[PDB]
Order: sequence, then C-alpha cells, then structure tokens
Amino acid sequence: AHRTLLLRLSDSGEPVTSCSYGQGVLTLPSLPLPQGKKLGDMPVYTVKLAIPAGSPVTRDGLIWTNCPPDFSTQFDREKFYKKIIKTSFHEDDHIDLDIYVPGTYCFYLSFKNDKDELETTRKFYFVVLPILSVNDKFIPLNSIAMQSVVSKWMGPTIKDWEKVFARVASKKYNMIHFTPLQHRGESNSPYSIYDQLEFDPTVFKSEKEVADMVERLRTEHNILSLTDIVFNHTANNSQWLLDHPEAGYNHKTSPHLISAIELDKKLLDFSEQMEALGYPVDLKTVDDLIKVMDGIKEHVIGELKLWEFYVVDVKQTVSELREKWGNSKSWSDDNIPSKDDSTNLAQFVRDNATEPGFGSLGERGSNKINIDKFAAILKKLHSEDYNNGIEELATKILNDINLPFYKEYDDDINEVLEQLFNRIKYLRIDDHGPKQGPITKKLPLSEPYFTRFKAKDGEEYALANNGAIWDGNPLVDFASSQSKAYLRREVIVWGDCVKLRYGKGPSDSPYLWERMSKYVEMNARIFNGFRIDNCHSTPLHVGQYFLDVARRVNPNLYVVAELFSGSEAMDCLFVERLGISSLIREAMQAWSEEELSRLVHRHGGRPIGSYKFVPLDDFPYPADVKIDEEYCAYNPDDHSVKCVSEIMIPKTLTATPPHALFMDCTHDNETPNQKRTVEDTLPNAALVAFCSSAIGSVYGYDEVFPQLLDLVQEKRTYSCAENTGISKVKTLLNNMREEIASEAVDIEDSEMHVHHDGQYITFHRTNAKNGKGWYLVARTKFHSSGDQMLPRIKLSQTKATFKAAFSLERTGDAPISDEIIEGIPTKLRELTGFDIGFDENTKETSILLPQDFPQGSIVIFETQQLGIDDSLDHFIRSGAIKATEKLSLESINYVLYRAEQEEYDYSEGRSGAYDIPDYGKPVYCGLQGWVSILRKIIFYNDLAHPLSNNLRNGHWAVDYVVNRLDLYKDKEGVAEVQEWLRSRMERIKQLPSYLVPSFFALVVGIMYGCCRLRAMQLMSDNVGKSTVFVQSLAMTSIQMVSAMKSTSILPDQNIAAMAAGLPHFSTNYMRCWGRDVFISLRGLLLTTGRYEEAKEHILAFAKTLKHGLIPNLLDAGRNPRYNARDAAWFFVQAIQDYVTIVPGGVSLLQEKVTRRFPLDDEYIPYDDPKAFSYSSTIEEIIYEILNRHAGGIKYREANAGPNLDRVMKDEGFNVEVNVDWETGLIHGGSQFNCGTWMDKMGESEKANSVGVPGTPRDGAAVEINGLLKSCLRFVLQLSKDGKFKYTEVTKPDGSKISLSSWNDLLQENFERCFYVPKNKEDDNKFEIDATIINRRGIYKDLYRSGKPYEDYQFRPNFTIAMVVAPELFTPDYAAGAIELADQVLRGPVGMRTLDPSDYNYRPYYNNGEDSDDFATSKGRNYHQGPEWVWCYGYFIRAYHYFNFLTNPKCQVEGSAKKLKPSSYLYRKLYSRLLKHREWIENSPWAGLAELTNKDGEVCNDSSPTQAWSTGCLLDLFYDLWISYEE
Ligand SMILES: OC[C@H]1O[C@H](O[C@H]2[C@H](O)[C@@H](O)[C@@H](O[C@H]3[C@H](O)[C@@H](O)[C@@H](O[C@H]4[C@H](O)[C@@H](O)[C@@H](O[C@H]5[C@H](O)[C@@H](O)[C@@H](O)O[C@@H]5CO)O[C@@H]4CO)O[C@@H]3CO)O[C@@H]2CO)[C@H](O)[C@@H](O)[C@@H]1O
Ligand SMILES: OC[C@H]1O[C@H](O[C@H]2[C@H](O)[C@@H](O)[C@@H](O[C@H]3[C@H](O)[C@@H](O)[C@@H](O)O[C@@H]3CO)O[C@@H]2CO)[C@H](O)[C@@H](O)[C@@H]1O
Ligand SMILES: OC[C@H]1O[C@H](O[C@H]2[C@H](O)[C@@H](O)[C@@H](O)O[C@@H]2CO)[C@H](O)[C@@H](O)[C@@H]1O
Repeated sequence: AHRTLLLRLSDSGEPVTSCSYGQGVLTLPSLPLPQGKKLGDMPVYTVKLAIPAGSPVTRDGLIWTNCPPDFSTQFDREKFYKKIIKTSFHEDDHIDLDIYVPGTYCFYLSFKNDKDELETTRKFYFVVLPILSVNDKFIPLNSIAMQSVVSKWMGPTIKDWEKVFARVASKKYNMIHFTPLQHRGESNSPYSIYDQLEFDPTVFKSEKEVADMVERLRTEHNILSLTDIVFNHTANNSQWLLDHPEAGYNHKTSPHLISAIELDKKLLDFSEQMEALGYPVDLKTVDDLIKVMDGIKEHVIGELKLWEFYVVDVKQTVSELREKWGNSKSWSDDNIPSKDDSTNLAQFVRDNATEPGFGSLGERGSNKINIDKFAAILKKLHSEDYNNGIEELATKILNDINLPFYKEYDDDINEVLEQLFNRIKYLRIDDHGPKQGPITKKLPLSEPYFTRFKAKDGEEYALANNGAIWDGNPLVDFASSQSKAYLRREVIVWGDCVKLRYGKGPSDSPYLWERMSKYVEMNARIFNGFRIDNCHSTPLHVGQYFLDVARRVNPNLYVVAELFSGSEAMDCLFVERLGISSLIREAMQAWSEEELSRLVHRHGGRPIGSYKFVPLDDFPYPADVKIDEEYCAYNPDDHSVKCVSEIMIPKTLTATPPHALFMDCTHDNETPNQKRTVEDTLPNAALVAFCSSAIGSVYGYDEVFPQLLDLVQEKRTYSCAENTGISKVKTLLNNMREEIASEAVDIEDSEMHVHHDGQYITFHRTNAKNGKGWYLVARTKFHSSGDQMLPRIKLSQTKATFKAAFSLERTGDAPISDEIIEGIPTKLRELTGFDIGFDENTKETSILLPQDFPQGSIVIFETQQLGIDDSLDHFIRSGAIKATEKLSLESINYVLYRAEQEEYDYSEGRSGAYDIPDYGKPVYCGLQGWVSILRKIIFYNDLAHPLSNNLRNGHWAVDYVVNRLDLYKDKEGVAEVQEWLRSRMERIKQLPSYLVPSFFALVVGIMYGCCRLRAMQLMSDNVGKSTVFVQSLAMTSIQMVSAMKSTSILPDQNIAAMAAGLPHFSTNYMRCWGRDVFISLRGLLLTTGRYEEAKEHILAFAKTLKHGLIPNLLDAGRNPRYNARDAAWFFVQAIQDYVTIVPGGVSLLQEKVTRRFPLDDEYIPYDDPKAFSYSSTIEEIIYEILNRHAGGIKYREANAGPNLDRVMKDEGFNVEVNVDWETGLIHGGSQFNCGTWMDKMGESEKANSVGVPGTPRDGAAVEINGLLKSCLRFVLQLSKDGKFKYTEVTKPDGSKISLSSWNDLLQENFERCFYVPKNKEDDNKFEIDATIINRRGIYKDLYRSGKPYEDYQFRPNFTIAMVVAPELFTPDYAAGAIELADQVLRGPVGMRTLDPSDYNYRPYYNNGEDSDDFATSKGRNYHQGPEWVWCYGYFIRAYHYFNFLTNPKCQVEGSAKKLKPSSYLYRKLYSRLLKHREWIENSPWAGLAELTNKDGEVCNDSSPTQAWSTGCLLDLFYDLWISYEE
C-alpha cells in the first residue's frame, strides 16, 4: 500500500531533523511485510528525498546511493547508482529510493561547485531493520526476549540441550543467544575457537546436525536463535595458524612488536630461573616483590642492550663515517644551523640524513643515519679532513639527537615496571584476586604476551594475543603500529586467544578474509542473527564487509553488539555503517538505586504527554497532492506507515536513538548474589522487562545461581531443576509484553514516567494511542538497609487494577555439587493488601502499599487513562479537510491570522489575542499565532514551556480557539471550520490535564495544514506547486486581504481591503494606502490568482480620482488625502499588470465606476448628492490622468489646515505637478512637500524639524517618469489593438501633443536628464553639474530637485523605472548602474534608502528620538539609510533582467534555441534571497518586515509584516516563471 517515508534535505544535501530525539540514526521502523508477501514482491520501503529548489546542490546535481535498483541486483557497498536532480527555481524535486531488502544503505550528492568544479557531500546512512518472524507470526523488535546459554554447560548430548530449551520456552523467551558452538581451543574457553569452519565434535558433526537443531527450536518452542561471532581473535592452537601464520601480527607483518617479543620471552626465561638466580618466588611481602623487581631490573632490563631500538648507535656511526669519508661530499645550504645552536643543529641532521622510518620502531637498530649525507654536512660545517675534530663533533651531534630518544626510553621503562609490579601484587598478594600459587610454567611471573610455535613453512613465529587497555580508546588497534601497549606492558591479555591481523582489505591477509567469510556465511545459513563481543575493537571496514556477506546469505540478519565506543556519536556511526540493529545495555552496571533508575529512564521511553509531530509552516503544501479525505485509506493487513493527518505528506524519516537490548544480567557480569543480594533478582528483572525495548537474561539469573560461572574453567552442567526462582514471573513478564507488542509501533507511541525514592523504583509504562498502561512498584535489595515506607501513590485521571505481586525470599545457601550447577533455594510468595482508592469526583487513583512488602518484591497494576479509547486518534486526524471545503482566500485570513488590532475591530475592543501567562500574546489571534510558537515546542518536547503549563492548568486556550470564530462565523466556510474545532476541542477537554498540551497542538496543527493547503489550491499553479519560501510569501496575501468594520475600500459597503502592514497599518484610515496597494497588487493578487479581488481595488480607487491623481491615504472613499504624486502612476501600472496577466483583462477598461467627487476638482461632497453623480470608465480614468498632467494642474490641499496635517506648513499644502514638454518629464513638489513614497514629515520640536520633510522629492522623480513611459507604451499598443481610443493630449496653453510624440520625447530625453556618465568627458552630454556629484555611473534619483544635491543622491528608486520601462535604458549603462547598487545600496534583507557615503546617512530608525539631531529626531531618518524590503524586489527584478542582456555567462540556450538564464545567474539570484528565506522562517509574523536598520539589524518600530515587502519578491518569481517555465 503506502510504505513511504519523506527525507527532506538541506541546501547542502544533509538530512533535516524533524524532531530532537537526541544523537541517533536514520532507522526505518520494523514492520511485517504485507499479507502474504515475501522479499522481492514489492519494495519494503521507499525513501522520498526532497531537494530544495534552487539550492547550490541542484546545479548539475546527482543523487548517489548504493541501493540496488531491483531485487535481482545484489548489494554492493561501493557500487553507487545515478539519479538525476531536476533543477528548478520554483519546484522542489523528489527522488524515490526503492528498498527491497534490509541492510545498510547510504547516499551522497555530487554537484557543480561555484568554482565550476566537482564537489561531494558526506555519505549519509540509513538502516532498514530485518523482519523477524518465527513460523508465520511477526515478532516486533522491541518484544524480543533473549536467553543467553553457554554451550559447554548444557550437556554432552543434543537431547541434553533440548531439555534446557523446554525450560526457557516455558519462561516464554522467544530468542536464544548461543556462545559460539564451534570446536573450542586449548583452554576450552567458548571464545577461543579452535576451528571456525566446523562445530563442536563433542555434540555435532556437520552443518545439517546443528541446522536441524535450530530449525527444531523454531517449530517446537517458537524460538529464534543467534550466536556470538568472533572477529578479533582465534585460539592459540589452530592447525591453520601453522599453515597461515600471517593471519596475525608477527615480526614480519607487524615489525614494531619485535621489541615487545624479545621482552616477553625474556620475562618467561627469568621465571624459569627465578629462585635459581634470586629467591622470592611466592611470598606476600611488598619487600619480597621489590627484590624480584630489582632482579627483573638486572636480569632482563639490563641484559636488553640499553635498547638500541630508540637510540642511534653512536660509535658504530663514527666507525661508518670514516669508511665513506670521501664519497658524496659537500653541501650548499647556508641554513645549516651553527654548531653553537646544539639542539637546533641536532634536529637538522634528523630531517636530512636519515634512512626511511626514523624514530618509529622496527628491528634492533632500525633508526640509523644516512652516512654520505651526514659526512657531507660535516665537511661543509667544520672541515673536509676527518681528524679535524670530527669524532668529537659527530659524536656530540649524535648524542644530542638521542637525548629525546633516551627520555623517551626512561618514560617507557618506568611504565613497564609500574604496570608489572602493580599487576604482580594483585595477581599474587590477594587484594581482591587470590591464587598466589608458586610460579610455574602454567602460572609464570609474566602473563603470556605472545603465542610461540613452529609453522609449517619452517620458520618460527610469535603471534601475540589481544585483550584490552585499561582506560584506552578502543577505536585504536593496540596491536597496530600506532600503539605502544604491548611494549609498555599496558595490556590485560587473554592467553586463550591469538591476534587476527586484518589489513586495509583482503590484500594484506588473503587467507584470513577468505576463511572468516566462509565462517560468517556458515552461521548465517543456520541462525537468525549474530552477536558481536567487543564490537568497538573490531575495525569498521572489517565489520562492514563480513556483516554484508552475512546479509547476502540471510537478508533478515539480526545484529547485536556490546558497543561502548568513545561517545554516543561514535556509537551511532558504528550502528549507521555496520547495520547494527540492537545495542547491549547491562542492568548490573548500576552501582546504586539512583543509577538503576537513570539507566531504566534512558531505555524506558518518552515523557507522558509528549508532543506529536505535525507538518506546520515549514512544509510545502502542493495543491496537486493526494489526500485521505477522512483518514480511511489504511488497511491493517497492508502494514503501511501512516501519514500524520488527512494530507498525505508521508511520515518523516528522522534520526532516532539506536535500539537497545536491555540485559538484566549478561554472561560476564557478577550475579546479584555477588554484587547485591539474591532478593534483588525479582525487582531488577521487572524494571528491565518494563522498558520499551528488547530484553534478555543469562541462564542462571532466573534460577538464582550463586556466583558468576567461569567461562574458562568450569565444567559442571545446568541443573534440570524446573521452575526455580523467577521462572514463574518471567513467564508473566514475557507474556504481558506479547499482548503489548501487537499495537505499539513508533517512538511517539510509547511513553513513560520513572520515579526513584530511596530503595523503591516506580515505573509507569504508557501507550499513547489507547491509554492502556502498566504501573510497577519494585522495592530493590541492593543491601538490607532497614525498613522504608513509600508515600501514597497518586495517579490523575486514571483507574488502576491489581495484576500480580510477588516477593523473593532466601531459604538458606545453595547446595555444593561437583557435577551440576544448582541455584539458591528461594521462596516466591504472592503478596496482598494493596489498597486502590479511586475518587469518583477528582477521578484520582490512590495506591497504598502494605506493610508486608519486603525488599526484593514487586507489584504490577494495570491502568487506563480516562477519556482515551482506541478511536481517539482517528477522530482527531479526520474531518478537517471536509470542514475547510467552503473556505475562501479571504475567509482563511480570519482562521489563521488577524492581528490584535484587527480583532479589536470586529469585537469592538473586547476580545483580542489570548494572553499566555509568563509569556505574552501570540502574534496572530488565529492558528498561525499558535503554530509560530508551537513549532519550536513540538521540536524540543518542551513540556515546561509557559504555553505547555497553561494548557494543562486549564481549558482556557482550548475554548479560546473555538470562541474566536463567533466574530467571523457568517463568513464562507468559517462556521464549518469552527464546528470541527468545537467537536475536537470538546473531546480533548475530557482527557487528563497533562495530555491536553500534546493534543491541543495536534488539533491546531492539523487544521492549520488543511487551511494552508486550501489556500494553495485556491491560488494559481505557480504558487500551488512551489517551495515553502514561495508559498510562505503567498500566504502574506491572505494576511493583508480581509473585511473590516472600521474601514474598507468602498464608502458604501464593508468588503475586503488590503492592509498596508500588520499591525500598525490595519484599522481605520491607516489601513489602505493607494501607493502601497498597487505596488503589491501584482505580487499579492495577480501572481496568486486573486483576479476578482484585484479588480475590486482598481475600481474602488478609480472612484476617488481628483486633480487627475490617485490619493495615497484612502479613507475608504470619503475625504481621501491627495498628497501623492506617486500613487497615480503606480495605479496606472497596476491596470497594465492586470490587463497583461488576467485572461480577458481588457474587460477592465470598460468597467464603469461611479466617480465620487466632481470632475472639476470641486469640494468634499460626501453628503452632497453630486457625489455619486456621474460614472467613469477605466479607459477614461487612464486618459484623465495622462491628459490632466499634460494640461497642467493646480490645487491647494482640500480642507487645508492643521486639521489634516498638524505639522505641514501653510505653503506645503499647495503642491503641484507640471510636465516640462522640452523633455517630457513630469516635475512636481516643493521643499515643503512629501509627494513620493519617501514621505517622512518632521515632528520634532527640540531639533526643530516640524514641517521640514526628511526627503522631499520635488521635480522629476524617476519612478513617476518611468511609470509614465510604461503607461504611454501601454496605451499606444492598446490603441493599435483597438481597446484604447484617446490619442491626443492637451497643453497648459491649449496646444495638442500626440501620445506617441510624448512617448518618443521620454525615449529621447529620459536617460539624458538622469544618467550620470562615468566618463567625466561626457558631462557635456548628460546635463550634469560636476560640482555636486557623489559617484558616477548612477541614474539620478531626482531631476530639478529643490536641493540639487538630492538629484545626484544614490537611492534605490531608479530600479522601479528600470523594471517598468526598460526601453529608457541603454543596456551597458544600466547594467553597470545596478551593479553599483548591489555593492553599495543592497542590504541583506532590505534596500538602503541612501548611499552610505553621504553626510546625511543615518541608518537607524527611532520614531521616539526626542534629541536635538535635525536629521535623526522623531524619525526623520526614515528614508535616509534604513533598509526597506520592497525596493529589494524591484532591484533584483531588474538585476536579473539586465544581467541577462549584458553578462553572457548569465545566458544559456537549449529548448527551441531560446535564451533561458544560466545556472550561473540562478545561483546569483538564489544567493540574494537566503536572508529573506531565513527571515520569514524565523519570524513570529509569517512574512517579511517593512523596514530594517543598518546591515540586517532589526528595527523595533518597523512593521514586522508588510504587504509590498513580500509582494515585490513574488513579482520576481512570476518573471522567472512566466518567461522560462514553459
Ligand atoms: O481623521 C483621520 C485623520 O486625519 C488627520 O490625518 C493626518 C495625520 O495626523 C498627519 O500626521 C499626516 O499623516 C502622515 C504622517 O504625518 C507622515 O509622517 C506619514 O506617515 C508615516 C510616519 O511619518 C512615520 O514615522 C511612520 O509612522 C509609523 C511607524 O513607523 C510605525 O512603526 C508605527 O508606529 O505606526 C506609525 C504610524 O502610525 O510611518 C507613517 C506611514 O509611512 O504620512 C502620513 C499620511 O500622509 O496627514 C494625515 C492627513 O489625513 C489627523 O491628523 C489624524 O489624527 C486623523 O486620525
Ligand atoms: O478566556 C480565556 C482567558 O485566558 C487568559 O486568562 C486566564 C489565565 O491564562 C489563566 O491562567 C487563569 O488566570 C487566573 C489568575 O489568578 C489570574 O490570571 C486571574 O485574573 O484569572 C484566573 C483566576 O484564577 O484564568 C484566566 C481567565 O480567568 C487570558 O489572559 C484571557 O484574556 C482569556 O480570556
Ligand atoms: O565628492 C563627492 C562628495 O559627496 C558627498 O557630498 C555630498 C554632501 O554630503 C551633501 O550634504 C551635499 O553637499 O551634496 C554632496 C554631493 O556630493 C560626500 O559627503 C563628500 O565627502 C564627497 O566629497
């Protein structure tokens, strides 16, 4: 059915962590195959790799993976297969990895670097767990019960073993771990294997004899089997070691140990003559040890030649100097240090005259000097005659060379004898280890460091035996050359075993690899898995190769390993590459009760009430996605991995901590009788069994054996004594876990609470799906530490039920047999008296323990949380799609967004945003305000967050989500969305308090995702199929477009009205701004597909035309403000954008609006019946604007006075606009004016700037004239097409100018008036006064401005003209001008409003400055430095266009030999948007800010989400889409 996981990648190709589970591994969940399907019928899993669109990896990117393409192809570690990444600047690419067999798989990505070179990422691994079934019933991995049994103690016959099998089958174990069933070595230790290729001749004779026994265990007792596999060593007496001695490290293969060999055999030879030469051979005196130690120092250390292994043979070099004194002589280097600089000169000879392998160990005299290169230096330094003091000089240098070697030797020898005498004392003088037997050949003074034999090749050899350094790093091969442990005697050896020298591969030890391969696949044919002792000491490449050979034989190979590497990260890396399925954890390692509770806490599960993962505002919502319309397209027999909700965003693949196999007692740790007591066997095994993981135990733990069995010496047999000790309880524990294994699946599905009080440990196991749980009270018996009484146990919203209770008591000591291992007689008394009180009001269960509850007892309760059934998850994960069926792009605004001021508008100031105690209010009143806070809470499982606390303290926030929508109930689809929230929140309130936060976030997140998907479906295809970033920008369109009560766009009605920004531009007269609306109209409405809403705004403002101008401040169409020389031309540009994009958009031209205010610019007539009066068409409105500007205007502001602008000066109200017909440019404004977008008016009385505009842009503005040229080009081609008529324009006098002539006037005179030529020679060609110019290569920001220094100021406004009227610019001039803006005026997120190299540059906006600075106080800086985000949109839109015309590297051909941008240009475009993608990702408001201080510094006064900040970035994506993506 659906076994697909989503693995989103970052921009560098690294997997993305969906949740913080800790240091882990990309493990895929263990699940059975579909009903009646084998390996190969279908892929076991499919990993969907998601690559971000436009990321640097997509540039000629390829996905590599060693996953075979089909089931027929075998797995190869190093054969990777190609997968093509489909590059796009809008759409992310998904590449499936079909997996057919469990194993270790990895993937890496290759791409084209920014250096045009090839680059590769890391290898990223992910494990598919094996499928474990017994007959035809699936065994979940966390329900495995493993019984470890030692072969040589189960009996001499196979039937003697099958009696043990029946005992562990009654205890209901489902897996048996075997110590290696091979022929054992001399010492008969199970791990020193004599021959790897044949089993124990005492019991078996062939593979079929042991294969039938394991298959018998499967069919008879329903038990799987696995063995230990020994890679690190073999027995010291293998008949194949005589044939192939190179399989270990010897004097040939590892020459560095030659020094250690001659020391081991010396020590043993001294042991033979210990009392002969000296006498102390077996005493308990520390002085007696000192005598033999001094004997060692004089009988071995002194007889070992002062160790020439380090030091250079001084006199033997001088002897050889005279010999070749006269051959390759003379040097030339003048750097040769002076003879006075002894140390410096000493090491100079070391670097130049040495034979290969200097300083390192080898043979006796392996470190020597190159003579012809040494004597050549002496001739150059001293004299060419030898007897001239060379013997003194040469010896002096060599003696100083050996100074570090001698100190290296003293430090080595000291750690030899310290290690020796310390070990000698312990091994002899019983401190904690006795057996101080008079030394013998079997018990020599020194433990055997090397195994000696005479090989079949004739020569003698000395293979050592591995072991372990005390506290050394196990990742270091102590037998390799990097370690000096065998020399310094820092090795605790195992004489039973012998080295196994693997190299870099089969080339270094051919027979060893071939033999171990056939040895591995032999056990792989029989058993279900392997167990690896000291896996951390086996090299990675060694473990990787043989485990893959096994999985080729047994595809469902279950791997266990005792893995204690340096850290958790190294543990995860070993699990990643080796494919380990479970890690061994030992419960006996806990020294105290607190250490045991912390161990059980690690492997118990997640906290109770843990948050559940949901796709939120960080996911793409493709409009063309499959959906579970009612979460019903799941069949249990399919065994499919479920999606999170009705939306089919597949289950995310995230790193989870590697699985654990919790052993209450292994075959190497001491018995509870030894470390603690025998009574602790019951509570210790119960706490382990309650963990949500695999569990196991050694044989004898349940049968309370007295002490740990010596794996080397002991020969006694397991007792046939049935049903002893805990065998009855383990039958209960394993049978209980079988009932739980049927439904518990993933890591979020099993939760836990653990408490430790004194000697008691509390374990509360909980299933998060149904509410079923277990409660365990276990009194531990580490020591008999007196009576302790546990306080009252209290469970909230839960009912308890007594299951079972037991006590373990000791009835004397264990029998002392010599032929059979028998345990300690123990009584297992069932307990009673547990009072379970239930308060039928508070629904609180109280549990009191009985006073007869001795140490070593347990009690199990069955529990069930109230309000949770099996049908709760389906009710929450369904119905939300059907509830959003009637939602519209306007109505989604009330469900998701609404600022508190926008909510006060509908609630008359009563409601607002929910106040979270000790935190604050969410940014939006809708779900977006919750999702912005919950995403980090769900990611970290922060149950201590103030919102998490408030959600379980009461149902206030739960009812707040549903009660808000009463304000917007009558709107499209909101009522049905409220009813879904009402029905789901009501069911949630019936749950326990501690479970409310996790379920509250799940309900909000599900409805949020359904609302965001509904938005992408209602929008166009370019948006509804793009990356998260584009969709996040498109959701801003919903934030701004909403119906209000205190304002609108029509004076008669109350309809949708695009706000300028939230929250400071949303209510009353501050919401709609004509300039702001029509800059964002193309981005927020046309790019998204809101065609009818874009028409309503064009028609609404068309009613308020006056002076031939469009008003900036729109008071819903009643008394608007006409101080906007900018708005009319952004408005006429939005009409062109509408007609160009909307199909049949020419129909807008003949739409008749009822023009309020008379044509003759009369007076404010809101009541006067001459308001409605006459109608005007849009075609007429356009011509009215063009002709009125041409014919000249003249007006003082209507209702002029402070009443409007309480700071504007009297002359400031009479603004005007006139067209210089010599040039064609439209001039207008004054030094008391703000008629452009930089409209900051002074309000400082201290700095005396009241009335003084910060940025008056009087004269010819670039944007106005650029939009004028765009409008003229629009109406010319329109009259040609017949949709426009008017072709004549008037004059202030009364003449007439053709529209084409006005169009040509700008074409002939625009660039002349504005471009500042780089050539100082062409200032006589572009109307420039060189006295006032900051930089050249700049299109002037103004023409004929009042203060002419503002004419030549570098401001970002010229980009508007470059985008809307590119014909006004010669390509080479514009390309260089916009490259300067990129280097100078471009900030990280916003565009700098003024060149930093100006004296007026003040880039920090503080609208509360009450200082004396004329330019900074009260926010006069507004447009003199601060970085605005919308100007970045117009900038990069033209930066893309003119780089496509100029730089040829930004061009590429292909389809239809049509020029599409190169990946080099897409790379430059993608880079300039990372800060914008970061901003909208990590902002509580789900948009882009209005303003930013210098260099990305957050401006507090800036509105955090602005309409035209995100709309202009949507303009860029539509340019690249509508022109290339066809
Ligand atoms: O009856 C309705 C209305 O009538 C009159 O309206 C006039 C205003 O009182 C008058 O000030 C003026 O409005 C100007 C404004 O003066 C001018 O500076 C500019 O607006 C700027 C601010 O200058 C600027 O600092 C910034 O202010 C933001 C701030 O950055 C933001 O962080 C947050 O604090 O919100 C502040 C705004 O509230 O940005 C704004 C916008 O760019 O332009 C305005 C419009 O021209 O002229 C109005 C003419 O009607 C009455 O005076 C008024 O009381 C009445 O309510
Ligand atoms: O309608 C929901 C309501 O939620 C918020 O108010 C609640 C607090 O979040 C909640 O912790 C609790 O506060 C108590 C405090 O003693 C104190 O706040 C007092 O004024 O009210 C409670 C008295 O026990 O309960 C309140 C609601 O009573 C949020 O702030 C409200 O705006 C919101 O309406
Ligand atoms: O040489 C160019 C000149 O540019 C700037 O001078 C500005 C000045 O800051 C304005 O206040 C006004 O005087 O217009 C001038 C136009 O260049 C630099 O400040 C100045 O150092 C530089 O020399």
